[PDB]
Amino acid sequence: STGSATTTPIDSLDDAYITPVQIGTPAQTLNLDFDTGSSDLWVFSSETTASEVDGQTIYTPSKSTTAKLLSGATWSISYGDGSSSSGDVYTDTVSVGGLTVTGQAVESAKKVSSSFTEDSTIDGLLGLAFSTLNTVSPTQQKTFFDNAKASLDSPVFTADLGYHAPGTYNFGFIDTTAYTGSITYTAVSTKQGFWEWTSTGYAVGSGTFKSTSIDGIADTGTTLLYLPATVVSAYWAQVSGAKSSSSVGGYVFPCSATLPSFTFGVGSARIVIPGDYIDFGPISTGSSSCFGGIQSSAGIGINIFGDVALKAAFVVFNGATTPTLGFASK
Repeated sequence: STGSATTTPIDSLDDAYITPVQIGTPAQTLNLDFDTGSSDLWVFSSETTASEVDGQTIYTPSKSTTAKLLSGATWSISYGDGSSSSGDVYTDTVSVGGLTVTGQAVESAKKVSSSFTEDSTIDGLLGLAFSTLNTVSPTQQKTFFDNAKASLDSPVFTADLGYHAPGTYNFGFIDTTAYTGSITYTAVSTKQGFWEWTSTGYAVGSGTFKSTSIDGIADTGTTLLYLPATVVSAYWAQVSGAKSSSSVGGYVFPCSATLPSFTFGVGSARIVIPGDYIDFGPISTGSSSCFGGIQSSAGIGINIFGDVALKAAFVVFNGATTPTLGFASK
């Protein structure tokens, strides 16, 4: 089997991407944030505290003839940005782009943090990291990909995120028309539960490539590119007027700037992030100070190849017995 679904930016800045997912019988379609940095499929629901729902589409398990309460199971997750959610668990039929899993754990939110409430466009998350990170207790549950994998034509999914445009998540096949050149594969460590890999270095604009190992995670659920302070300082030094602002919470730059590109290494290959991808717009409405898309990972404890990096590539998440990651230009 295979599946193919379009993923759409939630706003004009590509702050996140949502992908329609069918849950239950008859189908209830929710727009979920596909997150290769986490491993829970959770949704706003009929059980979510009423005051914490503001415009989201909810899953109502009582209206699904295939929903079953997973007795005694609860979940609770806290993300790196400080957001959180928790609740109980159903199993139900879940389909993405024509690919169907029966008996998928659907984690129904009883509580969500304010940041989720305040964003009407995201109805929940669909985790695509390794199932070892799944928070369901007392019986850990598998991701949608983990459940689908044996049925897939090939044990892979691909992320093809658009810049200011829709893109695609495919399951079970590699669309050879969706990238240019060849796909370069690189080793993955699953020891922290992430798609963790080591970049071979970077360049800023037209500058020379610096060969240096940068361990980090391929994370579709993080908006920006978080890298070591040395690397980030080297990038922003090429932008007149750019500075790190403790009050704003990162590097900002004059909105009048034309940003340089940023290149990262994948083995001997190179992925170029155009300068425009690094502009996240005014820090507040009407401001001429703009927020940068490359930020320091110092204090996070891990480097994160988020959407800013991934959207510059066609990315293969290879879930073979020894997982790997592939990157191609596009």
